[PDB]
Amino acid sequence: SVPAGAKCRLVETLPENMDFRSDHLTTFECFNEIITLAKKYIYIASFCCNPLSTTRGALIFDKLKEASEKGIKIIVLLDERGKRNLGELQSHCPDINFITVNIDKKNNVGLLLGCFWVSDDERCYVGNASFTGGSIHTIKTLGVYSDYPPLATDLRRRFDTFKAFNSAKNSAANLASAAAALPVSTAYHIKNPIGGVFFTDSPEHLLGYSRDLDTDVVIDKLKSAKTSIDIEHLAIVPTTRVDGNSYYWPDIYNSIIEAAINRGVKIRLLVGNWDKNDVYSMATARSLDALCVQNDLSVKVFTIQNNTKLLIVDDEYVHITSANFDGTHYQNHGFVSFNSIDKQLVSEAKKIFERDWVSSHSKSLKI
Amino acid sequence: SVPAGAKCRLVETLPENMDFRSDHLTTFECFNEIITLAKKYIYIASFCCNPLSTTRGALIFDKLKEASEKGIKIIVLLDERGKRNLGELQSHCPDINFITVNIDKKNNVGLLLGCFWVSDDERCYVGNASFTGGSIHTIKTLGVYSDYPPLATDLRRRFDTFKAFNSAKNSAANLASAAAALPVSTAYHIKNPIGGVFFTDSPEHLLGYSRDLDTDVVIDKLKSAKTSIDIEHLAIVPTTRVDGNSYYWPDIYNSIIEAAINRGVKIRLLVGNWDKNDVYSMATARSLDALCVQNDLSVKVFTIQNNTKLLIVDDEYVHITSANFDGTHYQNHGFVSFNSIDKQLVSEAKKIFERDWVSSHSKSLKI
Ligand SMILES: Cc1cc(C(=O)NNC(=O)c2ccncc2)ccc1Cl
Repeated sequence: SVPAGAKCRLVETLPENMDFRSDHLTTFECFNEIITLAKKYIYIASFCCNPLSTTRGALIFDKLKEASEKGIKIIVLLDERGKRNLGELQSHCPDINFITVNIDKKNNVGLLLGCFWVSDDERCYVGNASFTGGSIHTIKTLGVYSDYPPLATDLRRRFDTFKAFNSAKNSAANLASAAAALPVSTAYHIKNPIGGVFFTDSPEHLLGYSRDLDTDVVIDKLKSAKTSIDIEHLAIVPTTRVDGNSYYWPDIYNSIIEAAINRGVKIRLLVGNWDKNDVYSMATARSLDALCVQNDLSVKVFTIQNNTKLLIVDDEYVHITSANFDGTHYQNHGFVSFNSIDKQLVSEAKKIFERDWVSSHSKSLKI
Repeated sequence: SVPAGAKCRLVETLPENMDFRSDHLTTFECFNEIITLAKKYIYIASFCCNPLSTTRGALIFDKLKEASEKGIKIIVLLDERGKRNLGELQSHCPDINFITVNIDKKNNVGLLLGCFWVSDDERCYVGNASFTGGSIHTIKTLGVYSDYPPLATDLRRRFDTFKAFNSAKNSAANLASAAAALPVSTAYHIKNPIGGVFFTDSPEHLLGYSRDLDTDVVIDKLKSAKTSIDIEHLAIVPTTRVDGNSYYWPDIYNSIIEAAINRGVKIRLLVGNWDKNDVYSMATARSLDALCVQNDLSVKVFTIQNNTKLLIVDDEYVHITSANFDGTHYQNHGFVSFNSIDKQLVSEAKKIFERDWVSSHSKSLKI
């Protein structure tokens, strides 16, 4: 028999200067446990790589260095735009294989936002705590850890898909025929979850035929809401800025508004503060300001460094990712997202969101 | 050979108290010409019917009374909600057959917004000038008249489709089998226009299999814009209020924003003023206010009674209707809409929109 929740437990980074308290696992302890119990390999994937920025990050980097010295195959995937600290990394860990990934060389827009660890096809972590010192010590982060071998292997498959886009030599990022020969596989999705847990993936041109797009899954879970929608992301402006041009993408925006006005769903949005000079952010703010007073909608803003990307639907579905709900991310960036329906795990996630909502760092929206 | 523009000419109602001037045909003269040249029948369809409110409307009603007395079959279709003045109408014209229409008895939401005349399968008018004294004398209106027999017959087919929904006795508004036996036909659509002119129809459950939905046509013409979008409607709030519940429908709203931000289309919106107590209208206003200053978008408001529903795309497509661009109308109401691509007719429509844009009644948007 399979376990309920797939042996998944919540992990988060709560700095000392912040009032966030919980009995759950910390990202520091999580990475320590992943490295200690490692016997075959440790695969890590994120955007940037700079663990030495804080103390705990340096400690994790030292433990990983010891693991690589003992014979463990360490492979670290980071986007080619986080290539600044690369010369700093290889100088400290010559046995760790660092690989620059460019998942989109057609237009140079897609970015690698894996932000997950997998070890021995037995242990795994997935969240918004990248392999940096801030995401481990000073930046509040959220994610999930599991010692369930099948889930860890299904995440290792995503790591395999992402590794093939290395820049050096012909690979899936250079040749079309070699990229077409990528066994893009998945063992569990929304049509066949394991222990009430599955992985969604992004972007669309990297799914193959089996994997499920995170965009469609999130939009469906938002359109199928009946009771409550609780979102803690950075910002939900329907317009991003790619290069020097504004890009309009209101899919999640309009789905949430459809939930709020037509279906009257109690929605609470905890987002990061915005620049007063950005007219798009101010337009979004004053648009939601007239909707909070008309329908059952609440909005709070935070100013702290928080990478948390949490979605909770009807106290029955939970969705934790490393990408933010916007156009650029769900249209070009490549990432993996944890989705669960286990009532216990969703209840713990609801507890975390309730703690964050009434936190002192969550001031009410004022315009 | 077929004529260019399908013998169509612009018709409009410009009151004396307003500064609108044009050499085009007036709605009063248009109805006079339709009634005078009538030899077989005169079919009229609108929402409400109250011509005696003004002088010119009473004159048109008297001419129609004379036509009915001479033996012309006069049938007037009005929605069952405009049934107040019914006893006033039949008392003055006993020979005119007035019919109450309820196109939606399932939920009692759909309303008859035909707003067109057809005579002898030879002459026809279609616009936003209903069969009322205001739409002929005191309310600025817009529409098109044509003495082209095929176009008039294709509009008479729409009149036939709408007539079958009479309330008294079993008909297309009472029985399902009798409604299924409605020869819902059309001779021209966007895939086979005549002289660069075609009719779009609404709602979706009244199209059959041949007619084209006005919603899809308008959304496609807005998404396929490259140069300019000029809209003169009442309001473009993505939220209406049906009964005592708000209904969110941002399809046209989001298509226009997609045209403005992503494609940078120069868009000028001439809409009617809104209530300061309506939070949805204020939200829409302050949303567009931050977009006019960022992209090439301009907004002006008018306070006069104007039923004009004009859309102009790239100085190549023109769309004149009686319904307003919103959710309730294009989701439940039943109407017919004129669409043309003839460069001469679209140029005249652009002239009319330019005259209205710089008019004194068009004050710049201020918040
Ligand atoms: C491009 C953009 C578009 C919007 C937008 O679409 N605002 N519109 C409403 O918020 C609304 C108004 C009335 N009814 C329902 C919703 C907001 C911000 C931004 Cl940057």
